[PDB]
Formats: sequence, C-alpha cells, structure tokens
Amino acid sequence: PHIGNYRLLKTIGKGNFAKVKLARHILTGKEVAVKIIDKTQLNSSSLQKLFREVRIMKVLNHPNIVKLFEVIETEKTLYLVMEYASGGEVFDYLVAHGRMKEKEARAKFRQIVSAVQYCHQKFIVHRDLKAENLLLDADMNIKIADFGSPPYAAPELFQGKDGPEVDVWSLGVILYTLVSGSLPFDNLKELRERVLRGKYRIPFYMSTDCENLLKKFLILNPSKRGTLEQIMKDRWMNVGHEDDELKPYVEPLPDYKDPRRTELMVSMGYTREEIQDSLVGQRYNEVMATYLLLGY
Ligand SMILES: C[C@@H](c1ccc(F)cc1)N1C(=O)C(C)(C)c2cnc(Nc3cccnc3)nc21
Repeated sequence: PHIGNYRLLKTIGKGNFAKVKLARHILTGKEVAVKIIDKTQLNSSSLQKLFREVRIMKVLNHPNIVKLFEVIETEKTLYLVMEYASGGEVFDYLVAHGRMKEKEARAKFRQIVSAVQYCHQKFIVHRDLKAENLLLDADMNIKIADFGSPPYAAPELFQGKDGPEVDVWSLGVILYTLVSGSLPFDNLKELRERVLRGKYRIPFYMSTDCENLLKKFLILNPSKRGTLEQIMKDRWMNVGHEDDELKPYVEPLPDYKDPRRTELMVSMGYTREEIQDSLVGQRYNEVMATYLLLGY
C-alpha cells in the first residue's frame, strides 16, 4: 500500500489486468484514484487505445472531465493518478433515485455537453459515451471518466460509415437516459432497426421543451445533425440560466507560477526551475502532480 508518492487505501474497482485503487498523495494529504494497468497482459490493440487515453487526458482541463495528475511508468506496469469522484456512478444513481427531474438533469447535462464540446474544440471525439462512463463528484457534478455500449451508437455507425457528429447522437441517448431512466432504443437487428427508424418512446412526463432538444441530437442523417455549439443555445439548455447562456468552454489561462504552492514545493526540495519546466513541458511527473494537487 505504497506506490511512489501515494499510500494505497481501498480498491474502488477491479477487472481485466487493470485495477483502480483509492489512494492518498502523501506530500499533500489529497485523495486520488490510481488506475493500475498491467501492460504484460494487454493485447496489440488495447495498448494503442491506452496510450491514446494517456495522450488525451494530458491535454484536457475541464471541471467536468476527470483530471490526470501523474503518470508513473514501469516496464510492465502503468500507474495513472486521477481525481477521485466521491459521488459514484450516475448509473447507480439512476437505479436508486429512479430517474432525474428535467431541472436536475439540466444541471448535469449542461456540464456533459460543455465537456464533450471542449474535447471537440481540440478535435478530440470520445466515439463511445455511456451512462456507465459518467461519474459524480462530492457536490453531485458530472465527471467524465475515461476513453479506455451499442444503444449509444449512431445510425451510420451501423450503416457502415467517425467524427464529432457521432458524439452528438450519443448525447441525445444520454439526455433521454437521464430524464426517463431508460434507453431510447432496444439481440441485434431489433436494436439495429429501432435505432435506424429513429422513433423512440416519448415518456408521458416529458416536456415539449425537452423533446425538441432530443430532436436536435437524435437525427438519422449524420450530415444534418446540429453542432454542439448550435445545440448549446437551445431553450431547454438555458431554463433558469437566462443571463448565463451555455457557451463553448472557457478554458482558464495557465498559472504555472502560483507563489503559495511554489514556496511549499521549494520547501519540499523541489527547484523553482524544475517546477516551471515540468508544467511548461506538461510532463505529469511527481513535480507536476504535487503542484496540481496543492491547488485544492
Ligand atoms: C473505478 C473507476 C470507474 C469509472 C467509471 C465508472 F462508471 C465506474 C468506475 N474509476 C476510474 O477509472 C477513475 C477515473 C480512476 C475513477 C475516479 N473516481 C471514481 N469514483 C468512484 C466510482 C464508483 C464508485 N465510487 C467512486 N472511479 C474511477
């Protein structure tokens, strides 16, 4: 229970060679979730997908996407240190709470759309968004997990045809999933047909407002599906947010020279130059991890 700068606590998840353990950054006392991946047992394609994830995770900085703090690499094992989302799975919440009232769903959906679009600003497409890919933090805010399933697929994804247009369909599914508690389309062929028809069951409690937005997402033609920037201006998206309309994610400017954190770090034996080089170089080393975590 001591992998590098971290002290391992519980095991919030296990699986196929990859296992997530709740840990604590010893220098800052902060809580993190360490994704421990055994590369010896990983196949040809999954390693390519893993390295894609690590490369993406490094560029993103959205309050609704799980932050990466450190990358601890060994020959056989890879350790990815990410922010731990205390709330749990949105899936278990939809299971327990029953479903979400449009007001609650709106708050969480604004974040989902903002986060996904932010990836799109950077020409990054998730290609597979699911309600069991969505996490909740302490204050019940969405935290999109990782890039590491079929009812969430687009029509042309069956028709044999990969860009941002795909993520727009999946968000329609996600929105429906949140407000109703169920999947809009349901063996194969039965799912293939119902998704291709486009016709989904509209629940009795749904508003005209919410159904219009679903229509903006769930469009059969991939070429006729709206962008996330034009969908952000939708009425349902801004109900109780009249002055604060949803706009493409801000992205804060870099504060690589915080005096509070740098004095504490220089005290720890870190050189002022290595603190700067690690952040400018975006190395995600023990220096970078210590700095990002100190800012909490
Ligand atoms: C364990 C795993 C995860 C991710 C998405 C899920 F939908 C379920 C589990 N997982 C991860 O890989 C990473 C991003 C490191 C992560 C961070 N935080 C949490 N929190 C959590 C999940 C479930 C119950 N209580 C807490 N799970 C994480």
